[PDB]
Amino acid sequence: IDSADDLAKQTKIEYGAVRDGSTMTFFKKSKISTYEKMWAFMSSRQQSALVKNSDEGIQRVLTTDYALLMESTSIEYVTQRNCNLTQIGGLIDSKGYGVGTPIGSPYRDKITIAILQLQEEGKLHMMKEKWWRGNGCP
Amino acid sequence: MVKELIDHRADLAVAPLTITYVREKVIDFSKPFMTLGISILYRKPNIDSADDLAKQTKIEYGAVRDGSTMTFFKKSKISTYEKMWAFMSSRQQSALVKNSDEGIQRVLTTDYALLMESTSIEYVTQRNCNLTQIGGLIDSKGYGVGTPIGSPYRDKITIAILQLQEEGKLHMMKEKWWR
Repeated sequence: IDSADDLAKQTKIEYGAVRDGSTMTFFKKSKISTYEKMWAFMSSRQQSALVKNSDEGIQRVLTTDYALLMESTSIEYVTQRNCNLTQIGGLIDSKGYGVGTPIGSPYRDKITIAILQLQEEGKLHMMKEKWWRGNGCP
Repeated sequence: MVKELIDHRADLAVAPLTITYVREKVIDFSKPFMTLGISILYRKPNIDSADDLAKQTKIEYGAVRDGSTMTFFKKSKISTYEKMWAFMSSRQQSALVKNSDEGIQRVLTTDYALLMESTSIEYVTQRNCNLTQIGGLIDSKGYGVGTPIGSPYRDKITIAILQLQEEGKLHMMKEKWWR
């Protein structure tokens, strides 16, 4: 099992994500039948396949057979901080994350030029390295 | 090609293009002389139908950018084709290749499948021995050469290529580059 399709070949391992998740947003707004049927499964029994936060979901992952869907960086960090947990499957979907800005906000230009300065100077690589550092796993 | 032919700024567009139902209303196609259809290519580590690949994504697959298979997939009503369409559209188009050579490199490095016209598949098969055409055609559709809509020269071109057709010159013509 290295993606959701062996969890589409068989469905008896209950799976879900965190409530108000962008993932489930994508599941419901996609017209792919496979991810729509994942949406159908997770909606069932009063939508108990959504969890109020990441931490209860990950600790249910430790004991119950819970296939949990989250973003990449958290998975990488938890794997670097725990070798008793190893991710399952590669990248199921790629989406970019931007900076939240009010609609009509006149602050767009200044923050845009500032982040252009950041990307041309490339300290973002340093801050990615600083916190997402790990020690691997044997 | 399509916008140039609609604007009638290019007299001819001899790039090969299949005959589909939706682009017959903007340009004139020539009568098909070679049959074609969508087919799948498999890389070997040295699938049994479209439906089988429709129920798994463990093996990466794609299509050439801006083709007819994508539009066929969106316009179909059975689960296989729309699943193909949505997987093509998802992943932010990363399962698709902008050019055919990108798909070729994908096939060479890892197990990559393409949903494209058959003669490309058997072209790669005849020019690469680590792969072979899988099964037969899934559909059949026309073939033609891009010509301006309502262009009188189109009739003369069709007559000339037909006259080439009875003599069978194009058969051995395609054969000498089938070697």
